[PDB]
Amino acid sequence: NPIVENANCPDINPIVAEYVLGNPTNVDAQLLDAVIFAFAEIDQSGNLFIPYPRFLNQLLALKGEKPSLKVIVAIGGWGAEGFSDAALTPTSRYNFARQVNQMINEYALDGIDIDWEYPGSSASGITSRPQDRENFTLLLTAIRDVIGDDKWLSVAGTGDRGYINSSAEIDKIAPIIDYFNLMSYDFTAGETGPNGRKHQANLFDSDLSLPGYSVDAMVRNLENAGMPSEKILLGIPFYGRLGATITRTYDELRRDYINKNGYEYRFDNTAQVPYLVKDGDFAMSYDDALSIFLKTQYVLRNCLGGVFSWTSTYDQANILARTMSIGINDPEVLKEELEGIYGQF
Amino acid sequence: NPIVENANCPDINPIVAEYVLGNPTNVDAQLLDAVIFAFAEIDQSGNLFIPYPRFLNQLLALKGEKPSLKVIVAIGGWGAEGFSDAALTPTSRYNFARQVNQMINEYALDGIDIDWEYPGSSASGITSRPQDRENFTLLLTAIRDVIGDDKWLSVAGTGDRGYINSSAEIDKIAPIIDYFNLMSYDFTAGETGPNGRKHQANLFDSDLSLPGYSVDAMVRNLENAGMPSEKILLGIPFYGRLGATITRTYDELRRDYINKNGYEYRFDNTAQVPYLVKDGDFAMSYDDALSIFLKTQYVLRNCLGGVFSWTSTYDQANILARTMSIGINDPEVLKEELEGIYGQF
Repeated sequence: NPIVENANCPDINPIVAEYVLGNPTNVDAQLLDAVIFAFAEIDQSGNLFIPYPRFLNQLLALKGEKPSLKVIVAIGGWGAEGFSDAALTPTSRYNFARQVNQMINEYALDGIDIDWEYPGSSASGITSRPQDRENFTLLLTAIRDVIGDDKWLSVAGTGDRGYINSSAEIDKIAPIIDYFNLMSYDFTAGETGPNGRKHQANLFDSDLSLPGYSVDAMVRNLENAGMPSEKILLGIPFYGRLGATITRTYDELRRDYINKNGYEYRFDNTAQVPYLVKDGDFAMSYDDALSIFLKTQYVLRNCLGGVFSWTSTYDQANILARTMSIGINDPEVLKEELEGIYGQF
Repeated sequence: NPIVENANCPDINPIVAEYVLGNPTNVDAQLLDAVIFAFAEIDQSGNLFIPYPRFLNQLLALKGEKPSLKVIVAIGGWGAEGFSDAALTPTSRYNFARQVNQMINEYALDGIDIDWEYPGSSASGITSRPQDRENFTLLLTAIRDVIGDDKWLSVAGTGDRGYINSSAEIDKIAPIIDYFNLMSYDFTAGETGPNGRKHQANLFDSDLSLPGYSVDAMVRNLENAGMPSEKILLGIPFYGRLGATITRTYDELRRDYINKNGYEYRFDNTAQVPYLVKDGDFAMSYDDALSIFLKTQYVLRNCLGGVFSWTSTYDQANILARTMSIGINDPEVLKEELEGIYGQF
């Protein structure tokens, strides 16, 4: 299975990056080719500022022990006003670019990321204009003209149809930027009720994703609209979402959602049985629904007389009993059940 | 994958059973072809008695709504003394058999299960004699002679080498009994320290099982010593074990070990992403180590520029970050990691 450097990408050295929103203390430079400080903002006058500069200086200091680390500033983010005005004229565009190059020289940044969410749309509550889409290309042109070719320029966007037709000229911005930071998450950020309880970052389509929205379709949409594959960065959320309403950090799922009293679920795929670890060590051996499906398979493939448990009294809700009975009597039904529980490669 | 009634077993109608130790209230007759009441015991005089008859009468009453349910009594169990004496002479053997047939007529049982643990061995603290092994066959012969062919007779045993050579004449008892109840569990019941922290019921061998002990090797050992496959019942534990010291009921793992605040882990194998359910409903969408391995695969197979997360601040321990960095830089190492976590069919 595992692909190590595809034999048609001898050139293409794919990079790892994180957006760093807030205190950067727990960033590990050793894992990352690049860090993207979030965020710089635009004030009433169209002037760039950093709300929390100490975080950016702290993050810049990681170049002490890893001088090859790339430090980028992202301007904007959801609800961040100013871009439609900045993009509108040759003057606003020259002024914005000049301030980008000033912030790059001032902080010795490796370059800049633009997070307009989104040109042509007032979904986030910001100003939009029909001309935003063509204007975006001229803004990026104005930034690239000033900062030069030797600095990172990137754009955060989606791969959905609306974005390709109404927000950006993918084929025009492609040769200007170094990367398109595909925000392949938050698929359910605008949904409540039934359509809220779907996947936010499904890699492919299924029953539990929004019709249309999938990572793969966003990568293909961007590729066919003229974005080279090598310039696409695939975005992964380190949070959980359930519709527009609720989000949780991985840290908050790690504490209130997944691992019971620190006991971690493990599987021996040789042995074909589940087990538990806690504090490095092997901690429990039992049978669950999968190892009972596999044992009941063995019964049927090997012409055995049947199966039995020790003992009903240990399984008062008849959860294992059901699995064991279905395993023998209707193994198709139990396989369907476990297709919706056990992660396959 | 899923086998439904192997095309070389048109005859062989494989059965589901449970041992019922203690209060039988939560037995579901609808799941089971047979229930095995545990236990009857042998007193100082060699006389059969039931320590808790009300449980057996309660269990017998399940034949009201399911008259085809088979109700069996198991005599013995771990540490249960008397069998070596009962097996020793033509008199003890006739006397034991007579009392078995009496208990079968008295309770209208469908038959009997013999749980001598184990002939020829004093491991459990019981009496053994070298002659136990040949004597076992004559005891079973004496029971079958009295109860007739129309009653269930079964023997609880293991498939290990010691049991085949020193406890039972598999080829001699085979034609006497209806079933051999393979106790394919407790592999670690006699181990502490390093060799304690292995699997108790591994279906095949691995790094985490005792050298020798596996369900498959016990089924093959019994088959090659002359036990027909159709008479073997495969035993599954509804408890967890860690060496000789600690055991937990499935109910006790369900409460103190596996499902955090009732939140259940589910996987969309189409979508290729994890999610959580609670109270019927879809409850959380996120990315874990598997969906990050799969996303980083997509990056490498599809010649993308790299990957990025939103945001390091949500993953303060760098657990997702590591997975994402290894996913791109050493995908072999991360696959090995997940082979020891994710249950494959």
